[PDB]
Amino acid sequence: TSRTTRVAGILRDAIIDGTFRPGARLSEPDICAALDVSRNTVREAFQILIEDRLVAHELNRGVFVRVPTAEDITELYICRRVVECAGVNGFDPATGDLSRVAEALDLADERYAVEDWTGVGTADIHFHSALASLNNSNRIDELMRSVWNEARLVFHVMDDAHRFHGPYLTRNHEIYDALAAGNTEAAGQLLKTYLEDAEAQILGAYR
Repeated sequence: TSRTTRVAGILRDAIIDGTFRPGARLSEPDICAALDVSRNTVREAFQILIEDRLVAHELNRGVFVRVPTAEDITELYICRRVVECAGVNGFDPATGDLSRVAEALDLADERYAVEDWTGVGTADIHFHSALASLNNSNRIDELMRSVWNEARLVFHVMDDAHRFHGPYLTRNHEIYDALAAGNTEAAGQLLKTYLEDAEAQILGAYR
């Protein structure tokens, strides 16, 4: 379970960062050979990635990084609206902490400065995850893990990264600017039009 957890993390991080592309096959012998772990170690890591909703087993073809359908994307936006709007709308200026929201934005700004378009989508997910965490539930947090996973894959299937991300990064600052002014209600409306924009835009271009 610990050689496993660590093999699964290497693989998961490569899917997050787009090194394994949506649709790419994960080869058990190539992996086992390169990492020097056993087949079981690699098969258990695949199980973990399957539950994370990053990869899917094909019958006699092996394991492939997922490509989320239009329906998967609508399902993800319902989850994000529910949980991020709650986190924003329920935020308590007089007590809540915005530092991780702010760190995700500093990080996005940095990726953008270096033209790392992929890293900018990644940081956009950290920011929206930070807003879901404003709910202060570990449970909401563990559960949204596979939503953020799949939200990343959708961004890789897009391959429109440069043009897609910058106008959402600017709107992220505006959401964060309103929360930090203590205007959670305005923040929350800004975020709802955002999620709705983002969905309709991804669907408009989708496959």
